[PDB]
Amino acid sequence: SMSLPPDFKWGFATAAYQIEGSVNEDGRGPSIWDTFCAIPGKIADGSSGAVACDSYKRTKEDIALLKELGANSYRFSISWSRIIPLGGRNDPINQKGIDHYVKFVDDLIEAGITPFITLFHWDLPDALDKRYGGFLNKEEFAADFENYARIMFKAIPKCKHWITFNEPWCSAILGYNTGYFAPGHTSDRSKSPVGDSAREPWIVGHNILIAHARAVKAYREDFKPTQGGEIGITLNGDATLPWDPEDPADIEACDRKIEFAISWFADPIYFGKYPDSMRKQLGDRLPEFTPEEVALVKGSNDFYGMNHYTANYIKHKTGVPPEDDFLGNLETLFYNKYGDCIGPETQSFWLRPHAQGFRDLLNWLSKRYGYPKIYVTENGTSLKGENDMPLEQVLEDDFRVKYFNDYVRAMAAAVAEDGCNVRGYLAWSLLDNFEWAEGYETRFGVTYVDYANDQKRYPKKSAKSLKPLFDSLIRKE
Repeated sequence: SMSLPPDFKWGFATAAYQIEGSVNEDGRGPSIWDTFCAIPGKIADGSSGAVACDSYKRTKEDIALLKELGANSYRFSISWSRIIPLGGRNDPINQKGIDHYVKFVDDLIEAGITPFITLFHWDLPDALDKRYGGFLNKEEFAADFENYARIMFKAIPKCKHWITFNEPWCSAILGYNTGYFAPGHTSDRSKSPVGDSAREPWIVGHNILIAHARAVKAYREDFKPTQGGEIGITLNGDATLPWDPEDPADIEACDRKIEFAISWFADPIYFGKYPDSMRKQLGDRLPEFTPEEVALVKGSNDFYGMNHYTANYIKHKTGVPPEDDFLGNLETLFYNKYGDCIGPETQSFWLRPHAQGFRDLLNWLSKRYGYPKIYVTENGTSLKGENDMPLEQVLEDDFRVKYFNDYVRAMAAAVAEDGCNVRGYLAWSLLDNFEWAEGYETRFGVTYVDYANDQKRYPKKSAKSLKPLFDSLIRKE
């Protein structure tokens, strides 16, 4: 049973650092990612966001493409350091940067496309990291984030869909536990002169919730009454299946894994507390909200922004878990007790298709959080060996066509058959782009970008497939 409501928003998502290029043009300051790509060995292919898809100088083209593929919606991010090159509330503002994005949103609207704007998609202005360690200073980061947020709300009142943060799990665990993503912190001194993998990620997690919540209060109080619209956070998280279906403890751990990865952020936002399972394992390394903070964070999503990619078999561990643990004392696996698989490999080691899991987690999230309105702000796939393929093979991306087919249909059952209130779907990504620590080798685009020929765009077969797919599912009235 599969049918979406008539106002259903769909289209594509990107992020600024990953597509824009023009890293130094029009007054942009460096971000923590510009610094990180400079350190040898951090980016698999020694590359950086320099140039990327040159999208900063190609708005006209990228908009014509969206319209050509039939998208009615488009999610993208604002580079903070184009608006305030040093980032802070007392630093000079870069009006060129504001103007760029205001014009882009007008062009988008002129083309019939609904903008979804992400305020923070990992490109923290470097200066704030150097000054007070960024997310690590709660009151400093919250003030600077709130300042930045308000400038944007004032300048783009036409946007009615705002996301504060993209995937804080990534910023916290990958930034401050493993050091895989900027600013590269971890306890491992062969990788970073600074960091405490056991304590920093939870502090970062905490303070981002605070900054998020300030930004939302600010939106709801000084902008919504006159400009309308909505604001929420975007959480990622993959689905879970028990590694041994007969084992009650694996079955428990399927819930626990989700709690550590998602509810970490979502419980504070719906319930004003962290999940009990996290409190138990982590103790005093998990900060505590003040009453003033509980009231700030709790109720701070107008909608549930959701990113989703894959699933894993979950196998409980016994004992006391290491200080460094963030999973919740369990393993993730792609193969279960009886040799069943999640799915075939992609170009990303962590990513395997499992549409059923998308549906399971939509249900899980809807039950736990009272059937909130959900926007799926990222879903899509890489495809193994895609960077090595001949153009004509790349464009026949049947594997990706199939990912979208199965994942979108599984979502539509989630709505029509299970009653989850999904109101939009944004495919990651419009363009092949800079995939962070893995560089340009990993391609997520529905559009091939020929980096060696002046970033030329070639819609793959996946890109054209979405319109008819959604034509088959969106009700007319």
